[PDB]
Amino acid sequence: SQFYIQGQVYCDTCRARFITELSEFIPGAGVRLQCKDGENGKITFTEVGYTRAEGLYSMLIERDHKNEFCEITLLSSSRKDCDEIPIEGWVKPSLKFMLNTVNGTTRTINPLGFFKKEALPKCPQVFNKLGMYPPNM
Amino acid sequence: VSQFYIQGQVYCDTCRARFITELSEFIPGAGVRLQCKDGENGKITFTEVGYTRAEGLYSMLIERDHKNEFCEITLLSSSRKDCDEIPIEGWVKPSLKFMLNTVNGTTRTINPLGFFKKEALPKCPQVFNKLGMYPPNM
Ligand code: NI
Repeated sequence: SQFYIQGQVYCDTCRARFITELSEFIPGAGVRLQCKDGENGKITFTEVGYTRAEGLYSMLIERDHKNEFCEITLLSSSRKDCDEIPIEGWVKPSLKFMLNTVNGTTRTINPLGFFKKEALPKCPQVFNKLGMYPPNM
Repeated sequence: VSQFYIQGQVYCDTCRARFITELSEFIPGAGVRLQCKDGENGKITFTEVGYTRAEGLYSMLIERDHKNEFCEITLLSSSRKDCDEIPIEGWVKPSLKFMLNTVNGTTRTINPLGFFKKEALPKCPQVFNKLGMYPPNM
């Protein structure tokens, strides 16, 4: 009946703002789940979740907040070399989704990463394996 | 006059992962729309369109001088109908938001944009496990 949402928090090891073979996971990371409504454009509820092993965070949504606009936001990191939240120009990197499932099956959300201060030196090797021009904005 | 170029890449998200993987494939001839703004809610300073050459790489021209302008790059067209779906994040179309402060005669590289291939490919589950991550379904 309820909604099970799963997600992971990685340390963006290479400052790629996505997840590579060099990325590492963060347990004890801060994550905010927030939802809005259509009839008001307003809030509906807010819950804070924390990541366990493999950076997995989990949250159970009762169906009183059924099918509403929801976005996730990074809050805290267990790790000071990876304490920076990468902004995309002028916005915090949200992770928008809408609250729906069938057969009650868990919905796994895309991951979110914290930026490291010093990019690893083996990163040019990684972007080269994915054959992309390394981002430097 | 100044001349400042910002280039990105367009890839076919073969695994429908909303990020680029070892089995992603770039799209040459894809379409990209750039648009800058006075501010977060100001008026647009301009809007240009570029297309991707080899390796899905597109080069955008900034003929002017611009500082602290609110720009974002959006997907426009694909040259491959096997990979033409633009992914949705629940209710917004994705974009590359950045603030423009040009410097003459140089190039800045931004993050890639992906088109969704309708059928994932048969060992995409194995790439997610290479990365130690649970396969997303959003
Ligand atoms: Ni409630």
